[PDB]
Amino acid sequence: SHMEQLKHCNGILKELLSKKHAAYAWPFYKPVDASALGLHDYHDIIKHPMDLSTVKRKMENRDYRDAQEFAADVRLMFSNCYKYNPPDHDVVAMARKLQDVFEFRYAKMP
Ligand SMILES: CCNC(=O)c1cc2c(-c3cc(S(=O)(=O)CC)ccc3Oc3c(C)cccc3C)cn(C)c(=O)c2[nH]1
Repeated sequence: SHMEQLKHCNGILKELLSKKHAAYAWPFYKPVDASALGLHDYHDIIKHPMDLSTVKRKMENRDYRDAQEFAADVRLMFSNCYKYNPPDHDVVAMARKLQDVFEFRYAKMP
């Protein structure tokens, strides 16, 4: 059922924000601060920024109708990272590590 799916999505998000994954999850906790970092073209390349704090809000306020909507936002956050950055950048490697955690937990959802 849809409500059961979202309860499991809450657990996945809790796992992505947990201390065990912090070494690679931290660049995704908050929006990219393009202005402070001097990434002048970030909002030109990334039309729909996404981060775990936004996913946390949409989950708390029940803005996701189903698990697929939650998965779309999480994957959009990783896709933005792959889209913007060169493949050798440390953040791209951190995103792949966190995405392996998300994809595993999302696939194992009962
Ligand atoms: C081609 C150029 N790319 C970028 O400099 C770039 C930066 C980022 C960051 C990012 C956001 C912050 S923050 O201060 O905003 C909040 C924490 C701080 C560091 C960040 O990255 C770094 C990381 C993760 C490790 C070492 C060095 C840096 C600059 C996030 N994400 C998701 C990106 O895609 C992205 N790209």
